[PDB]
Amino acid sequence: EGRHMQEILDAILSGDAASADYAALALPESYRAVTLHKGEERMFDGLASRDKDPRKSLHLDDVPLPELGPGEALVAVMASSVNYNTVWSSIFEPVSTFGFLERYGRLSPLTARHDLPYHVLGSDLAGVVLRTGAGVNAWKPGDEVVAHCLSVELESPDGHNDTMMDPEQRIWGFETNFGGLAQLALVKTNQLLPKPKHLTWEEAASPGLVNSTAYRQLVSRNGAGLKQGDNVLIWGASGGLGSYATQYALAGGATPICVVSSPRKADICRAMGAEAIIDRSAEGYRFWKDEHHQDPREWKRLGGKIREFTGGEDVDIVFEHPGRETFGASVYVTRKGGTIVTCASTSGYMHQYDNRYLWMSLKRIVGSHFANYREAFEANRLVAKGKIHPTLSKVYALEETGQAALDVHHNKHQGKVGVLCLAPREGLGVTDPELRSKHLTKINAFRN
Amino acid sequence: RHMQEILDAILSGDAASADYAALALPESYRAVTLHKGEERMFDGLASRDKDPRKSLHLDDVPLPELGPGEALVAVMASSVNYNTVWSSIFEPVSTFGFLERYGRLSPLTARHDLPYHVLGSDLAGVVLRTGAGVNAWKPGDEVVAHCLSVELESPDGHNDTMMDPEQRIWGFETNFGGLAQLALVKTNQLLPKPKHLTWEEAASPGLVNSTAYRQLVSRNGAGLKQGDNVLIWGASGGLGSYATQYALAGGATPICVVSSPRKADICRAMGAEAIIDRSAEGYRFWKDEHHQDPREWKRLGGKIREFTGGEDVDIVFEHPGRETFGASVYVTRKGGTIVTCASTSGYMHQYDNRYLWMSLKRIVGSHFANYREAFEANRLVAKGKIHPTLSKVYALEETGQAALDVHHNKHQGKVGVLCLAPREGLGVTDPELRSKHLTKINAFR
Amino acid sequence: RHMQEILDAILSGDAASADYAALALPESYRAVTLHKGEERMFDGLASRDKDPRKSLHLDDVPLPELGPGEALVAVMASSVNYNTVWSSIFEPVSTFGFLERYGRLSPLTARHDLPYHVLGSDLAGVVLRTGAGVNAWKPGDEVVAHCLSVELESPDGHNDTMMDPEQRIWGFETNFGGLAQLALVKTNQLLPKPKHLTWEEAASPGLVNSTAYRQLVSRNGAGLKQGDNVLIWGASGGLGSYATQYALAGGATPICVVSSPRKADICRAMGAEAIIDRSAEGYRFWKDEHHQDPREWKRLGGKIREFTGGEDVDIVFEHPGRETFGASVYVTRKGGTIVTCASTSGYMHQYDNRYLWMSLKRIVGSHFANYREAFEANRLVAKGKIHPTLSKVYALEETGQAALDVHHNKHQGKVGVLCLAPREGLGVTDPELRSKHLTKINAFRN
Amino acid sequence: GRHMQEILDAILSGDAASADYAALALPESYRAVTLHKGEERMFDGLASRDKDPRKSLHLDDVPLPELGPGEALVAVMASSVNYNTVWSSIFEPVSTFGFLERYGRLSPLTARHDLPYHVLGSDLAGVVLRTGAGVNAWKPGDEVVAHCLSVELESPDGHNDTMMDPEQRIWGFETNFGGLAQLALVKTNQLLPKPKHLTWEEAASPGLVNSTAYRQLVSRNGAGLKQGDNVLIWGASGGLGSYATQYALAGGATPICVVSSPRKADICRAMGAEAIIDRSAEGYRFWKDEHHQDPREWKRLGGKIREFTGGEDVDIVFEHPGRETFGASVYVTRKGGTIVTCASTSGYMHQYDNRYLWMSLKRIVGSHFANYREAFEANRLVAKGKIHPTLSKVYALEETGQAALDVHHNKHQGKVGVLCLAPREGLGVTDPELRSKHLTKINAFRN
Ligand SMILES: CCCC(=O)SCCNC(=O)CCNC(=O)[C@H](O)C(C)(C)COP(=O)(O)OP(=O)(O)OC[C@@H]1O[C@@H](n2cnc3c(N)ncnc32)[C@@H](O)[C@H]1OP(=O)(O)O
Ligand SMILES: NC(=O)C1=CN([C@@H]2O[C@@H](COP(=O)(O)OP(=O)(O)OC[C@H]3O[C@@H](n4cnc5c(N)ncnc54)[C@H](OP(=O)(O)O)[C@@H]3O)[C@@H](O)[C@H]2O)C=CC1
Ligand SMILES: NC(=O)c1ccc[n+]([C@@H]2O[C@@H](COP(=O)([O-])OP(=O)(O)OC[C@@H]3O[C@@H](n4cnc5c(N)ncnc54)[C@@H](OP(=O)(O)O)[C@H]3O)[C@H](O)[C@@H]2O)c1
Ligand SMILES: NC(=O)c1ccc[n+]([C@@H]2O[C@@H](COP(=O)([O-])OP(=O)(O)OC[C@H]3O[C@@H](n4cnc5c(N)ncnc54)[C@H](OP(=O)(O)O)[C@@H]3O)[C@H](O)[C@@H]2O)c1
Ligand SMILES: NC(=O)c1ccc[n+]([C@@H]2O[C@H](COP(=O)([O-])OP(=O)(O)OC[C@H]3O[C@@H](n4cnc5c(N)ncnc54)[C@@H](OP(=O)(O)O)[C@@H]3O)[C@@H](O)[C@H]2O)c1
Ligand SMILES: CCn1cnc2c(N)ncnc21
Repeated sequence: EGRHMQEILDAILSGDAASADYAALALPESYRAVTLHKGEERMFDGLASRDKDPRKSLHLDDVPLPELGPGEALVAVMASSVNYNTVWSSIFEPVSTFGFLERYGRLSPLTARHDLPYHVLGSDLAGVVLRTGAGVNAWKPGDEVVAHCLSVELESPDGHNDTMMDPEQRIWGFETNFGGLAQLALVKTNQLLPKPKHLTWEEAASPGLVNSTAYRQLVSRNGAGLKQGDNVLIWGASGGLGSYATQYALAGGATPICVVSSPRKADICRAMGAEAIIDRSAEGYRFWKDEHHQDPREWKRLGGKIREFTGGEDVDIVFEHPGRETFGASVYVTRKGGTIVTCASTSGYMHQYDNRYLWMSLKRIVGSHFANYREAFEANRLVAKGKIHPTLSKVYALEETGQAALDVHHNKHQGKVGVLCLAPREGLGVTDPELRSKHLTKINAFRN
Repeated sequence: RHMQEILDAILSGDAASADYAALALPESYRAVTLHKGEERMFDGLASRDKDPRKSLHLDDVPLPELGPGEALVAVMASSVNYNTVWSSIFEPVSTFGFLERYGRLSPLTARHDLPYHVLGSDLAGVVLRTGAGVNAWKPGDEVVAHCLSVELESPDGHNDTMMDPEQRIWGFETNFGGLAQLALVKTNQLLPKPKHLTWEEAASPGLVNSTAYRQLVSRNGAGLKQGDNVLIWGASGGLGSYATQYALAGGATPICVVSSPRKADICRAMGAEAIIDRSAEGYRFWKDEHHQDPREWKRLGGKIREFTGGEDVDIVFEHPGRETFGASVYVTRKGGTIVTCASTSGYMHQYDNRYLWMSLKRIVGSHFANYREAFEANRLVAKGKIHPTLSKVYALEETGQAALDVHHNKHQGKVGVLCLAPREGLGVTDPELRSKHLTKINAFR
Repeated sequence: RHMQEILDAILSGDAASADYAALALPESYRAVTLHKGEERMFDGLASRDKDPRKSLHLDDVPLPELGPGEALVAVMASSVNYNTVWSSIFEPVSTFGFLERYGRLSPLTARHDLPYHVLGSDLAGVVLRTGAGVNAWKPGDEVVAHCLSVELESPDGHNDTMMDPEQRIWGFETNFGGLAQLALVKTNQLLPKPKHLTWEEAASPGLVNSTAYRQLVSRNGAGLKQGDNVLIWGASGGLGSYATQYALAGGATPICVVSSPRKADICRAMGAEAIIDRSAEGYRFWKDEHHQDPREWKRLGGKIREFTGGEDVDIVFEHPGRETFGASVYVTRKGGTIVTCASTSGYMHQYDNRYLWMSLKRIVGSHFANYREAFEANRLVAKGKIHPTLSKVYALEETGQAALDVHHNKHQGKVGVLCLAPREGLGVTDPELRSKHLTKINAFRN
Repeated sequence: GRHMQEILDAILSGDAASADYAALALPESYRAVTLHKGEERMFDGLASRDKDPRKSLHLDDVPLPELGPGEALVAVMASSVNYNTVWSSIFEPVSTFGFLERYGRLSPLTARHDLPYHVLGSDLAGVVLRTGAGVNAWKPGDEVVAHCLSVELESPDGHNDTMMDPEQRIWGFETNFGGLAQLALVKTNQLLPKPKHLTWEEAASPGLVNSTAYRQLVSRNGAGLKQGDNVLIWGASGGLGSYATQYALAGGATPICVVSSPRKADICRAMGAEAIIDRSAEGYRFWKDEHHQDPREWKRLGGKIREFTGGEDVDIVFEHPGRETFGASVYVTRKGGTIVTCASTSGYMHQYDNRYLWMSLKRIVGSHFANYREAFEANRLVAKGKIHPTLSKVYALEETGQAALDVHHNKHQGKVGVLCLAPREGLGVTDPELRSKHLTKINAFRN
């Protein structure tokens, strides 16, 4: 385990270590981390994406601690989660992350710390601050934290009216090194948020990435600007993003039309409170009739199915992310004047759509990407208030991150797949038991 | 003759509203018409070989009955645009089909269901009579027209009438259009005539001007602000020419795209300086029928950066569609907007969504303009910030030739038509403002 | 009576459109009216002592001529609104000035310029006739009506009809209002009657619910989002009874202000938890007639923070005006919004602009709702997501006392008025949906 | 000082490379205009107008501060004296040392600013000499001006618009090492590129008033101006109003300029405006007494505006005078229009008739200063030659006290600049063609 690392974990588990105790703990010289290796980035060349196996490319390595810099924190990570970006990274698609690290390392000697022949992955965490760098006053050793994954330098003026517009804006653990699928992580302190006290470590680590994105994409004025009464088509409603978009639609007074591909996922949507659920596999939609042409009759068939649930109304908003396969239909079925908001292209990023439906019906396609610190704060605030709930289905140990990534790669999962890092077992970290007890049924709605 | 006395009063310049209210209406007026019986005369031909001179008739027609909230206008000039051309060759379908269907609705809509169709979706002229409830307009008022008519019985359009589900283009999906000596319009289509322009100039900006205004200037489109860089496709064409003028008048920089040196010269006459000739540059955005070439998106992006000092455009003014749309999405600045109101080259758009979401761009659909936007666009013409783009004017009897000229893209700017006006150059009552702007007013001649 | 035959047709429940078209129109109808010769009758009185019972008359009036784009409606029920009170005490100015100005536009608007004013800005009922150009509505249609009157001849209103320069409020700046057996409206005022509600229930939301929707929910007002904290003045009155519902159903947190424990109980019945009784707290925002007390602003702000865990509200839902408006601006969060549609306590607002500009706040003026917003607000009632808030119902002949109730702030929720309806409880045609929501529907009942 | 002279020689030569600046030895002191902590009570009992900045401002040699992460050391060629600088120099509303001391408790880095002297100045134009750790976008030799807003952004509040940050500092006012000195220390996210067609002192002039007017009038966080709009602009030849007038014209809108003298009206015409109201000549009396306004005077203003607009009411009112004018501002605004306010010069207790606000769906939008993106865009429009500086008079660094007195007593119609390292006026232009095109408007406020 390592003596210094074990002493850090014992401090956390004791429950009554003070900030000065964490400050006095000796730092280990290495930590265990899930990594990619630069020499292997071509190992899947010529394969179909589905045949690329994250278990072959993900390694469990001992890596040295990076040097702590200004505005940063070293964090002892109790738990993290698998995200799709973890899957993209592990199959080197659409491009290898080592290209991101190389470009990032050119900015300054500080960013050059990230340009290494291994890539520590992971874009969520829940844990405890161990150290803070120069200029940090809002966070201190011992603070229980979750982290959002926005990395912004904010030297350029572009990001000072919404930090997502920073030209050097990046995603921590994907376009930067020292991610959260490890025993320790390095983050900017303007990634830190207070851990929800009613959640376990693994529950608390599970919402950060997808919940923040869903909030900006659906709730905020920088995305679709949902209002009560809206009809919202939610693709992938029982996956990572969808498990929060569906909660936002319902808690916001809108009507979600949830799309899933199994009756088990349909049951979860009903457990969340949704009533209008479409099983795209039962319906057998074939939006593309061959490699280059779509089928407008299948767009219309989806549109008619939506109208069955809404009493003849077309959706005000489409919550997109599947990309090429569904995007033509998404644009077609949207109400006149409505919005398709997209943050991803899982099935393929070369989108095709019929612009007659977009311009003649005054629709818009809004590109959305993660969330600024304020939006991340607001999304985590709603979790802390028990208004939005974690969606954990299954938890793996850190050593099993390859199988966890394979689960998501092959769409075998529901909700979020969590990963224990330093936490020795599930169930630890709750310090608000009465709030937990109030919401326990919903907290566990995605569990196997 | 009653029509001649109307024309004499207009030409005198000093007739009063009561004088117009006292003039006796003619029993018929001269109009450019389609005939119901001929709607198949072009069957089998390619579109380019359909000759509007064969289908367009110069007839004497009776006056429609004036309804509530309508105006009878004495028309001094009008215009020929692509809509007029398509109707004149019965494309995509005969206009009589909609006139008949909608004419089943009520005795009011049935007025338009006739065996002839008076075409024309622009006018500049003088109000003669107004229907019941009209408050804003009276005989003698000098007017141009916004061609979009809405009934607004649905709530959908009451926060922006472009969301109304039942729009009609006057002179296309209605009868009694502007290519005639008289016309019938709703009073909430009327706009004040710019005083520094001639009749035919005032009738010219019309729908492409208000469409460009909504798409580029208004908050329902791109919401231009001074300092913005704007890529403007087809910058000497209809939409692009007004877009270029709006960019300059708003304190922004147009990056104008055209396909010939003559068109570049016209952009300079409008006041632009950053001009890209897409054919001289040889852009091949598509490699074959199914795959684009991102190296060519980037080559365009690098050329844009030559004019802007390294900056990428805040706004792309789109309308070519499939050929250009992938490049438009690529070159747009992080957080920027691609606004689109047409897809000339093809409506099946393909683009790389990684650039759109990773750089938080948006594609905003826009269509025509609501009446407030049409008013603001015409008001910027009236202020002398935006100028008409006439190349050539025909007499009413020659409307067939005017339509063929548009059909075969014979002029760089717009084609006007004199209706009652006996010659070009009449109707200016602000000679001081006109003198200031004469060179730009004539930039397309 | 031709009127009795119309009512019997409605009460039968199975008359067809053709039957309504064949019914003879009566030559007069009963109407609550003001009289032009009386607009000075309250000279020298304090507003409180002006009595709506003295100024409101029950008259037989002739039917107006039906014009293009209009509908003659048989009115089963209506409601009292505060503009009914304002009208009846001729404050801040006489409505006859509005009618005189309106009548100058055209011979059609001149129909409204009469020596009597038929009041009422809500209705639920049945269409009898439609004018020229009307295809979306026909006789026999069961309707409620919003009170926006827009002519839409000017370009100004074609990107949001509230900006029409000739925009008016039906029954307040126009004649032939809904507190009568018949009413004349534009057909673009008509919305489908919620089928699970009685006539009086269906007449009660229209005006205040539409306004609260534009003011709080829509992008033309405050643009509420879930997680917001919202200060709601008058939370158990007409506007507040809908604003509180929109806050809760939209996922936000209302801080409800009321002035009695009885009203606090209603707020809790609606689902609110953070309730401030301004009478129990004894706020005195004004030291005297010209100066406010920033210590009292701060005391309100501190009380709000007790409910929100130290957070200041994102939105203030204003309408009390002078008395509260300085506090509303002070307590709002940095970057937040004060949205106002009224000034009940006085329209000369005073506030400290340092708090507005240095904290980048905004004051958004809001007025009624365009047709799309009114449609959306009625849609949420029809879907059973927003509920009527009727507390008491009066017969048409007692409209004077109904208005006095509101004038003196003795009511809660909405006070309804029966017009043609001979009693309460009629008009439900969706009993299954009604039973699902009946407990909430009755939350305001005495 | 030899090292300081070598730095100035490099700048004046015009062709020093970045590596040349990196190799220049730093001086161990620099000349600076300072306040002294022990003198903060020297004006007690006096009326503000009689407090003399020439008595409180010192010309001192001071040591260089330690350069921290994300900071730059700048060789200052020119600076400015604004109202903020004047207030500091007379210890109003309180002594600036109070904040420097409290904030200096936070950390060793904030404590660098807690000193017995305070180097003032919230504008600069100059050349980057050194950059601290992590800096990417700036290097030695870069020609810069500064945005004076300093934010640490540890709170999430300001990450959708940094003006919502709860803990801003105005550099040179709530920080030390200001611009009225030969050297200055700023955060690199205060730096902006110097407009090449302007002199050092001209480039330092637009500063905060220009970017505040930009946010208030042009940006979507303020009034969101569009071409064709009619804009009522109070105080149109003053600081805020002069830039607002230029933004209105540059954006294709019509400014209706309000001033109080014929000489001020001439300046508005020099800027390119035509619609000008002299509020003193018209004799507006919006307030009848201390407590009641005169709506007939609101209407008289409204009628005068209509004379210039062909009968239209303004889409936007650019407010900042406050109590005296704010009732009229709300009344005359068009239905659906916006009153934007960023100050209350005449009094912050605003009174207005809310019937006009809600019945015509108007709004009052508070704006304050500018975030760094808005400051970049405002300076960019100066660099494009759309917006011009408004300098009236320039003093040498040694005369900064008299410069501050001139501003304190409103001696000039435009701005007062200060030469720091620059040995004379007129240096630093590297785009003479663009300057020639705009020379007349550039000098509109001389002298
Ligand atoms: C749905 C439930 C609703 C509720 O329950 S909400 C609570 C109940 N409701 C209330 O409490 C409010 C009741 N209503 C009122 O209090 C009054 O109507 C008030 C105060 C709103 C306006 O009062 P006005 O004085 O009538 O308005 P104003 O504009 O002064 O009109 C006369 C015009 O002054 C001129 N003029 C205008 N602007 C300008 C300008 N910028 N420059 C120059 N001249 C200007 C002319 O245009 C002139 O026209 P003319 O030359 O005469 O043709
Ligand atoms: N918080 C901060 O850090 C700062 C705040 N400020 C504030 O913003 C300022 C305004 O900016 P600025 O433009 O640079 O100041 P200026 O002195 O340069 O311009 C103001 C000109 O407002 C006009 N004005 C003043 N008082 C009245 C009135 N009662 N009625 C109508 N017009 C009036 C005058 O113009 P005219 O007589 O010609 O009509 C005045 O010359 C302040 O007055 C100040 O309160 C300034 C600096 C820093
Ligand atoms: N829905 C309606 O009722 C209606 C009515 C009129 C028009 N429209 C539509 O909107 C029209 C555009 O309006 P418009 O008046 O501006 O037409 P226009 O005057 O003919 O100019 C538009 C052309 O766009 C450019 N262009 C065309 N094809 C291009 C391509 N493949 N790649 C790059 N640029 C291309 C420009 O040319 P260069 O770069 O070659 O110089 C310009 O000629 C569409 O053509 C379409 O007809 C619709
Ligand atoms: N512009 C529009 O479209 C529109 C639409 C509807 C109404 N309105 C207007 O808003 C009105 C209120 O309308 P409403 O229908 O809701 O009337 P309402 O039923 O009487 O409700 C108002 C509530 O405000 C509170 N209140 C009254 N005076 C107050 C004061 N001085 N300070 C604090 N709170 C006070 C009372 O609540 P508590 O005593 O319990 O605190 C009362 O329940 C205005 O006067 C007006 O007519 C405007
Ligand atoms: N830009 C950002 O900030 C951001 C943030 C998070 C995620 N993302 C991206 O967004 C994508 C989804 O992320 P996630 O965490 O939600 O992953 P996820 O847990 O796997 O959920 C995706 C869901 O999409 C559906 N789906 C998958 N392929 C589909 C297809 N071809 N057609 C229709 N539906 C399909 C759902 O399944 P069923 O219909 O089968 O039930 C699946 O549960 C990923 O590409 C990820 O990289 C982007
Ligand atoms: C052709 C009719 N039609 C138009 N839009 C749709 C739709 N979304 N869904 C189904 N049918 C439709």
